[PDB]
Amino acid sequence: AKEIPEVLVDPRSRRRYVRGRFLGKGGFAKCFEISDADTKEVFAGKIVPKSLLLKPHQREKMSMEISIHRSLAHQHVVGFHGFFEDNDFVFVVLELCRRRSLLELHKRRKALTEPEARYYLRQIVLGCQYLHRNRVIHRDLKLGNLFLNEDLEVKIGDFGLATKVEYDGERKKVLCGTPNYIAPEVLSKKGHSFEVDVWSIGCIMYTLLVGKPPFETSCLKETYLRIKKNEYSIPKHINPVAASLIQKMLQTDPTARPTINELLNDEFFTSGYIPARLPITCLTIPPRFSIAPS
Ligand SMILES: Nc1ncnc2c1ncn2[C@@H]1O[C@H](COP(=O)(O)OP(=O)(O)NP(=O)(O)O)[C@@H](O)[C@H]1O
Ligand SMILES: [Zn+2]
Repeated sequence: AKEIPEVLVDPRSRRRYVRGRFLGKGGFAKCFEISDADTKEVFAGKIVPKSLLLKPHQREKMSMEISIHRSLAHQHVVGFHGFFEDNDFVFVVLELCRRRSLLELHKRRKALTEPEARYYLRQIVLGCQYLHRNRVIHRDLKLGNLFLNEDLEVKIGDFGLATKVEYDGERKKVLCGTPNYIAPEVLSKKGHSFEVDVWSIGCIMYTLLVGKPPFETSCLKETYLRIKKNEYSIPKHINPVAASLIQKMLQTDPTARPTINELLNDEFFTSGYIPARLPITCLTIPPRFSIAPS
């Protein structure tokens, strides 16, 4: 393995990025804080070694991911600030999300308060609404792909399984990769579109409110069996408005699911308290949303 430069240089822009603290790893990419040596502005740098891009198919996926991600601009989508390469690495410059993802929140907090779930799910639906309006299916919406900035605002990231719908009614027959919250129409290879993202948000809603994923077993294939059969149950302590929206979203028939555009008009959002912001304490301590201090 070749060792990553301590300074990243974009020859076309002229900008220079000092490699700061290591943020984490996934598939091909190591992620670091990187600072523009001029402006001192700090970004997430995703660094992919070309030594793992030897096959054209893997190169085509990376270039498709960049093509999709670079064209997106929205408050609840990870900002794409640029990309460049040398002989050994592809460098992608992203909006730094300093508070990790909803996966690290989930591991610490398990089941969230209903208003927290409402707050996060609104932002996820808003981001995904932007994607679907722009004919992008994410196809891997999960807690680990839902990044949190310093103000605990949701940023949808990782367009590694994302695809452009090219014409009305196009059904994708190929999903090269394994999504976490995989839709039944993908498992049964019956062809799929935008509705797989609504299924995924259904699973995310269930996990945030319940404190565990809806179809979890010890075997991934036993899990796929349960998804096929629609074999989940909502605990009885879940409020029936929440329970009802989960049920609408987690239907086997993708035509029966609400579209991304129907979701925010649901009773779960309109008839419930949505906080305008969450304090940092919500990373570790359940909020009470008290009317005043004591
Ligand atoms: N904008 C960002 N801000 C902060 N950390 C980030 C950011 N983008 C990526 N990371 C971190 O780097 C990891 C890998 O990047 P990611 O975009 O998730 O691609 P991946 O390699 O496909 N991983 P995965 O999401 O697990 O499938 C993430 O899980 C985070 O730990
Ligand atoms: Zn493939």
